[PDB]
Amino acid sequence: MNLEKINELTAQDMAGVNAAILEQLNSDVQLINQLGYYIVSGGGKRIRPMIAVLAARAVGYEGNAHVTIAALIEFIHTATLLHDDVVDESDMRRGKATANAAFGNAASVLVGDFIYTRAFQMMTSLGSLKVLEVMSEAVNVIAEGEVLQLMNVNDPDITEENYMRVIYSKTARLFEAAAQCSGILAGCTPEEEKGLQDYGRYLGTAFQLIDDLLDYNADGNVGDDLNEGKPTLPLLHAMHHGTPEQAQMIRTAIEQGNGRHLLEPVLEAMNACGSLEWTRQRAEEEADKAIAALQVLPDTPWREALIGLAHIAVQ
Amino acid sequence: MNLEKINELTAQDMAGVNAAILEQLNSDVQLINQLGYYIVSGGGKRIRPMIAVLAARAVGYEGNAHVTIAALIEFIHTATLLHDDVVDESFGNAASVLVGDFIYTRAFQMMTSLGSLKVLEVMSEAVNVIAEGEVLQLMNVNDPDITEMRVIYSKTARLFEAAAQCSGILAGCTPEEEKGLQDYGRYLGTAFQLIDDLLDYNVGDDLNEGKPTLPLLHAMHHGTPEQAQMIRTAIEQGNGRHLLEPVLEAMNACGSLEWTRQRAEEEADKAIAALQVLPDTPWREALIGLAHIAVQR
Ligand SMILES: CCCCCCCCCCCCCCOc1cccc(O)c1C(=O)O
Repeated sequence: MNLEKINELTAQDMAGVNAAILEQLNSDVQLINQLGYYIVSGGGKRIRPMIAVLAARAVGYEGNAHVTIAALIEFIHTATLLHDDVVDESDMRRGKATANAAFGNAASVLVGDFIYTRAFQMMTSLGSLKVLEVMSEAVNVIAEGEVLQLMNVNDPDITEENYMRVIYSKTARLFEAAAQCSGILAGCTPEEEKGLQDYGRYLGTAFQLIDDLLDYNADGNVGDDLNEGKPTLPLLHAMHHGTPEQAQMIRTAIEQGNGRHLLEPVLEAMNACGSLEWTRQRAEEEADKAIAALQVLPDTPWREALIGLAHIAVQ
Repeated sequence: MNLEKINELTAQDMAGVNAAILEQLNSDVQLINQLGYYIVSGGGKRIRPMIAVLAARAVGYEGNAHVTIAALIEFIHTATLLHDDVVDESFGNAASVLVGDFIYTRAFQMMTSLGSLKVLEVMSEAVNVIAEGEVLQLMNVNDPDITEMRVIYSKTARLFEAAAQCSGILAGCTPEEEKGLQDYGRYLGTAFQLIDDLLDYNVGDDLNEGKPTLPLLHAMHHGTPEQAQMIRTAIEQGNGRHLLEPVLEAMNACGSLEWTRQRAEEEADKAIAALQVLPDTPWREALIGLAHIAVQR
């Protein structure tokens, strides 16, 4: 199932989601509504709400509480962007200016808090304490993960298995929760629930790995990870497999939290070791674990589209 | 029922509150840990959790989930101060944003662990209103206005209101009792913020930023024409830096501080009056005492 056909199957749910997002931008304070509109209409893929919508349909859900959770998921994600952009001091995202470049840091942080607290209101109104517990843990764990990276020294000598552990237990948890809570809301089976949960985790993992490799895929939002010496998978691979010169270069970049001027050198180092392809290969295995976790659910068009999203994510 | 007797009656409860704060705030990052220390060993009289703990007790609660409510309210407060410390071009922005995100999100985890949907409805609405209000205040430095009570309600009162109310709710209190606690928190919160506004002309940021607070507005409406003009243009300019002396002259000569404390006293009486719906206990006596203390600076 290609993107076009996934979009076609999902179109009416996704349009209910678009409506439900725009509905909740209803403050007296216009700055909230305009900054929120600014970011939500900017071309987002809305893959997290897409996964939620699909999962509920994949386990037979007939109502439209799933549109609601998809919308609030896109709100959580939106709030995490607005904060990421302020933290990472970014001026551009997706071709154009960021919320903080356009409106400033304070409004960015504060409209993000509004947006997060609204999603938590939307979630409460669905009346599942279980979903609230799962979702509110996933967000706190992501925020904890950000404070760790900030306040500490990146360990260049992290094991690969411990790197994946960070993704499984923290960075992908929104993807995990998007699928799982949708399942829980549809009264799904415990087997089905664990299936969607593992699919979300694995797809988000695959997605995180591809995003990281794509950050180095230049010549067409490229190079930011190496500029701040961020210890991602492809960069660490080149450090372990490159020449001790390349290694030591990539090492000082991670130790400084600064790899400015280093892009082309690291590209050549990566290209020699096959680091990008090897990351694309690690990602494929994640996509297959996601696809395999779904086999516990009925064979449906919605299941095909989830399987389709996983293949698409790993190009 | 003075401050020290209120502290001793609320002591065992506050020990649980303090432990829950340190429990939820031990991290592998030291900034977070030190924060917990500064909260529990903080300088102030922490009336927010004290109200949360007393509101429950005063409606028959014998459990210990009101300790979680107390803790999470103080988390909400703390995280909102952290996000206020974020600035634009002209403990950095990154750490204020992220540590405040960690704390706010943990507060939501703690709310939801109590297992009440009613509490979560109310607590999630109050925090949304607060966040909305911070953004209003932002729009207000960009376009000042000399109105009139809606800012302080969102900035301060709403969270006192939710703290009293949800504690009531969590003890399965009567709807009458819920309303009395809820109003008690709203009126005490309002009185608290009015007292705080008046104490700022005594560290002094409100005037530096040309913030239209109650004492400054009163002086603009009752002061001589020159004082009126001076104040109006500091508010609309967003800058009263160095004007303290002539503003204080204006406030003293037409009674702006005293009039503000009096209006705070009025709100505190209302808080007390909402509480007469509850049973007569030492817990209610202590709630009543907090309202008096809040409005004697
Ligand atoms: C009042 C409560 C407000 C709480 C706000 C909740 C959000 C937690 C705060 C941490 C934000 C971290 C962003 C997660 O990473 C991303 C996510 C998505 C896209 C991205 O590019 C990124 C990225 O790492 O660059």
